[PDB]
Amino acid sequence: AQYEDGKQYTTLEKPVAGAPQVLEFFSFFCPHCYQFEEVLHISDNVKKKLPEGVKMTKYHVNFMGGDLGKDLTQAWAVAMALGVEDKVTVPLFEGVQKTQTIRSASDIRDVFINAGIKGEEYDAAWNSFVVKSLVAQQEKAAADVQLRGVPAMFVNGKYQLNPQGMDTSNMDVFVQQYADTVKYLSEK
Repeated sequence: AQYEDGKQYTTLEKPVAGAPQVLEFFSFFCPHCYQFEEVLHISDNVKKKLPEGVKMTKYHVNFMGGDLGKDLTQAWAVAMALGVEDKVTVPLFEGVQKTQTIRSASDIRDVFINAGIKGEEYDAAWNSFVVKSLVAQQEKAAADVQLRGVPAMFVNGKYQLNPQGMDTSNMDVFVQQYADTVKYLSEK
């Protein structure tokens, strides 16, 4: 067929109960994740084709970057709690990988301050139990899909996107296939 198990996607041998409809994992340390987000715009292209009533969820992972990696997961939790993902995603990627001016938790915070989040607001979120639970949620989700690497995307806790079973020639053809595959899986 056009879409095939083992090709554009694979099927989790152990399906995840109550999973987000579309779940992306990434790290601000991850070079391919930088490409996915800042050059290929995978998240955006997926969301543009999702059925109505399908929300997209994105989680950070700890296993890259040691202490700063975990700081970044906690800062991503702050971004989710405050609803400012679309204000900090680009400067966090660029700060870690382009300028490499993000080397500590304080450097992460600076990104939020520069983007207009009050220090007061950031600090209260950072130290909140709501953010600790969002960190725990992200770690939980990774365990649930038995995550081994990033970037990664899962649909309805059942299917895993398989970009290596897609075409790599045209970035754009690749992005279109990826986005079309997510849409197909969402309706499956």
